[PDB]
Amino acid sequence: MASMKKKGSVVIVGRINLSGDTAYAQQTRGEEGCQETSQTGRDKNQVEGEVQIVSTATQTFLATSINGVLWTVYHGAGTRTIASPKGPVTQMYTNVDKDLVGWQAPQGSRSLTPCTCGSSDLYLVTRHADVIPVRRRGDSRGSLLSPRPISYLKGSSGGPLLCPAGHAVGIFRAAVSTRGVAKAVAFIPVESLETTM
Ligand SMILES: COC(=O)N[C@H](C(=O)N[C@H]1CCCCC/C=C\[C@@H]2C[C@@]2(C(=O)NS(=O)(=O)C2(C)CC2)NC(=O)[C@@H]2C[C@@H](Oc3nc4cc(OC)ccc4nc3C)CN2C1=O)C1CCCCC1
Ligand SMILES: [Zn+2]
Repeated sequence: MASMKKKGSVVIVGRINLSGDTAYAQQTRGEEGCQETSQTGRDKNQVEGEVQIVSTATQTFLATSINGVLWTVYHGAGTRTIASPKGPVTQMYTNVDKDLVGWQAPQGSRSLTPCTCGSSDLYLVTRHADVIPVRRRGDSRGSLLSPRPISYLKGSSGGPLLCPAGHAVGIFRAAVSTRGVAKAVAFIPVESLETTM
């Protein structure tokens, strides 16, 4: 009871810059600063962009702002709070059946617009700033035009799938693996997010 620990907050440690003509990852906080920020829940670093790199004490993945909400996967964030300038912020969306959670998008971040193009030529943004062409194959599945080992997708859950116009189409959730090669991906449709809201 007196010994009972508390799980830490999710911490933004970087972002995927998509504003220029070349996408690249940027780190905003190191391991030591991340661990301390996770314990206190107070992150006073300025936030920028749409795709954040987030970390727990044991895991690192991505979070994407869509319509004023920072979305990520439940299997990464759990029910954890996210660190903010004023302290830990409680999740405003939690859906384990969709593998989806969400916080209020932090001040300074920019949001992606939900896609209404109905296009199936998608692009997956990974934590290493790779922009992978993906063809939509269903409501929540897509095939990589160039298959590659799952290692390249590890840590990219919560990242966006974009349409040709840059709209958000879904949130990267899982990789369909065949002998270690990711030929397909599963994602949370943007409409499923829009519903939850
Ligand atoms: C042939 O068999 C199969 O391949 N079958 C696959 C198949 O299972 N693949 C595996 C291959 C892993 C190996 C690495 C994959 C690489 C990248 C992957 C993008 C990422 C990712 O990056 N994570 S991460 O690194 O950021 C991390 C762990 C946060 C820090 N997702 C990812 O790792 C997924 C997490 C697990 O899945 C789910 N956990 C939960 C848990 C919940 O409460 C706790 C509630 C809902 C929920 N919902 C899931 C679908 C395993 N994950 C897979 O992707 C399909 C089968 C059909 C439906 C979906 C899964
Ligand atoms: Zn679109």
